[PDB]
Amino acid sequence: TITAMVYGDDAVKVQDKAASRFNASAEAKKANAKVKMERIPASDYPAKLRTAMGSPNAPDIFFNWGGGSIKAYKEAGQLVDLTDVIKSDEVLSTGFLPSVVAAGSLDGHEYGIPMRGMQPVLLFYNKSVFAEHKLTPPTTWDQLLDNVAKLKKAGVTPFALGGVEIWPELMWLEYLVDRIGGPQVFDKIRNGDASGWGDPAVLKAAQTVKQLVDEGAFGKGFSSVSYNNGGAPALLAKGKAGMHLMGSWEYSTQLGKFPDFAKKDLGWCAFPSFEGGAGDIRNVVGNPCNYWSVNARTGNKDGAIAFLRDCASEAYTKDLIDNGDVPTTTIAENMLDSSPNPEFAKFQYQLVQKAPNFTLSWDQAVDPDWQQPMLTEINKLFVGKSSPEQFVSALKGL
Amino acid sequence: TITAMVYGDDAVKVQDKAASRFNASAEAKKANAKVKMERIPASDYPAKLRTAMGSPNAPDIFFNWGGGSIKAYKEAGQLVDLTDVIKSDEVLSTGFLPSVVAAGSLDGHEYGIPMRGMQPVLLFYNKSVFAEHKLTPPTTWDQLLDNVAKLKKAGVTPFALGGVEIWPELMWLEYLVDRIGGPQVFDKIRNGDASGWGDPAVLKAAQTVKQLVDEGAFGKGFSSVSYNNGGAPALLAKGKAGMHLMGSWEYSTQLGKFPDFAKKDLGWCAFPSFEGGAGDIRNVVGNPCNYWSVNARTGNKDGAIAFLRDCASEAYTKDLIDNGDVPTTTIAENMLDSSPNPEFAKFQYQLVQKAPNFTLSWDQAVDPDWQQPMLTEINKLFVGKSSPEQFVSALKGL
Ligand SMILES: O[C@@H]1[C@@H](O)[C@H](O[C@@H]2CO[C@@H](O)[C@H](O)[C@H]2O)OC[C@H]1O
Ligand SMILES: O[C@@H]1[C@@H](O)[C@H](O[C@@H]2CO[C@@H](O)[C@H](O)[C@H]2O)OC[C@H]1O
Repeated sequence: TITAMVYGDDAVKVQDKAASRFNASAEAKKANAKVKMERIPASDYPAKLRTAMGSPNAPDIFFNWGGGSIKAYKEAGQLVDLTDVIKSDEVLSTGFLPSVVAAGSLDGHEYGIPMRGMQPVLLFYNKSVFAEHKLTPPTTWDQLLDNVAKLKKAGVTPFALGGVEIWPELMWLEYLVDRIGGPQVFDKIRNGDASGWGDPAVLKAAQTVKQLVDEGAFGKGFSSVSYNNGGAPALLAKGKAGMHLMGSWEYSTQLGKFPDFAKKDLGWCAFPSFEGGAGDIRNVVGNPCNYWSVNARTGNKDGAIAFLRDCASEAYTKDLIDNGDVPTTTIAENMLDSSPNPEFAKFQYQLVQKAPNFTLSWDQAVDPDWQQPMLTEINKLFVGKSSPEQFVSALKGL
Repeated sequence: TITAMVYGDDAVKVQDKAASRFNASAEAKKANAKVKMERIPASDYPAKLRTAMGSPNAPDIFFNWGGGSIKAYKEAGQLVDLTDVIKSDEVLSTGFLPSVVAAGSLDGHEYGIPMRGMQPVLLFYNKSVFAEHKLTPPTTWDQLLDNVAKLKKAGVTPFALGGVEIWPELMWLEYLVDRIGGPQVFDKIRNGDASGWGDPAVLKAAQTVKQLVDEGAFGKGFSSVSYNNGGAPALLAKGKAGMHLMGSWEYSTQLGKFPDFAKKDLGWCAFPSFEGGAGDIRNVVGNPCNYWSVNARTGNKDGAIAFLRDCASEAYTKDLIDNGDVPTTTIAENMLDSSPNPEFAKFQYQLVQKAPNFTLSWDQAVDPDWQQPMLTEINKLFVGKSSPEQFVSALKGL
């Protein structure tokens, strides 16, 4: 039994389908192995995984985002270096976009096999709401503000926001810092320099966020709305909100929970430009993918590799596409017209392919011991407990 | 039953004696436990420990230096947080100097039990050589360079130096940066800002090292001379070198290897002051102690804790003292009269108690993913492959 610890949101249905398919397979018989999904709820996944990895019953494979989400496990000797496994296995070697495999590497060694869709953060919107108020998707920050003022007036919350998890608030900072100051601002911080939080682009992003909040862009009480229980996506699908800045898994989430809305009334656009900003507007922030990594303590390394091969298969790729995701397998590009929404799938594939920079979600990119302290300070910014200068000063002390 | 992975230099005799004592004690049968030392050679200890921690046979407790030597294991969920264990257990609670327990801590949580001596780096010297050439230990850098010239004139290598391991070279940089720029210089770097390598004090120290190498202060073969096999201590004991900059375990090393020399002819002094420097001249660098940490996977935590209480005992304290170490147990200071050299033991105790700052060895203090590449660059500086400027630029690139 290969245990696979996985992030248990609605998307886990794809991995459930894969465990079933693999378990019934001849490659499985061959390695005398079955996979068992250990589903861990989204809301406390990083802590639960850490506890499990220190336990006698640590998972044989586990779900991650690369970067800071594996750096400690790797430094602690807990991971199998997959570089040679991937190189010598024909299916693994040619199975994924090389850029996505690189995003699951550390120090030039590959530690992840891609296992969900590419996940850039996009601006989604309700096309009904817009049509009713003669709004158009904003190509600039000033137009985004115009849209906020009109929705406010019309009694519609401009943006849905899952304040509870705090990382949905972080998304605003991520795009703002990149648009304003380009990718080198966060690169410096991610590499460990806390002084880097002193960059003027960070302060400008933090002030811009405060203005949005103070001026009602997220309404009142977003700090009590959750993304993970479906609350924030439902605000959008019911036309209680006009827009929603979210990882591209939002489309899948909408399709499964509100299919009528997702089919007819869900729109999308890139995060807008910001006047005077130095960042290339083609840059994206989010998650290049999610990855399986393999525990160095595992007793059936070959069984686990066998299951990992399935991640490159036509059947796995089709299951992702049918879910609303755009997979990172080499065969996916040629299969996008099979998507529930081929225009969206194609918009999303090319947005990522054209991006000069793809910045990993900050709470997954920073060193693990910064992840929570950082989200704590972001929440204090959003609820107005910290001024933008206090926010900067707190982070400089990490 | 409890495996203990330990750094296997000559000092490991004290831990073998502890295992013998514990395994024969009533406390060990009470806790249903025995301990087995898994001795790992000094030269590749951090790598072998990392491989073992990722193995199905990971040790129940293991030797470390605190700081970066545990940061990854802690972040990876591999350690028991000892804070409450320590607080609840009378013997552990009052058994150690609180400053030493703090230096086994991360993020305010205690992960280490002290288990060797306090280990400031000191300048040792051969008193027979110094008497023959009418030298006195240097209190300033100018006196040190006068001593360098006179010892060269006498045909004696001025400093023994174990170039092979590289960290004995690092000691020179550590005290030179601290004396020149103060502890703030390395604090900046340790906390993860690689641009901190650009501080003028780093370049000045690197320049200073180069000058020492170029003028023959370490003679010509030092890159092939080992500390861990005894080669560097032997050069001092035999009077082939006049001085040796080393962690205070050098006293114990000498007493074990060259007892007549250690009894009669070994001198010690603090690292000298430095003209033009800004660092507090009392500051020290080295290891506050070594620690046991406990694997979060351990099946018999109570057996492990019973062995850890021995580290606070009078017997373990006396075994350290008799070895030539100065223990960090609360019972130790009034027992230093039992030391093979009470004068030195007291000197060392006071030097550490008076130091405004005690910087952890850099290769143990920095994040584990910087440790070997930093040592690689220190080596290139000492053997002349990198100029001071190239050394600074390479380290900036970490
Ligand atoms: O920390 C945050 C992650 O929790 C978030 O994770 C994504 C949530 O949706 C799942 O369907 C995706 O697989 C998963 O990657 O990404 C944002 C990050 O800030
Ligand atoms: O990385 C280096 C360590 O290997 C060195 O460790 C000391 C060696 O002597 C042993 O007797 C001590 O217990 C141990 O701490 O410390 C210096 C550091 O740079």
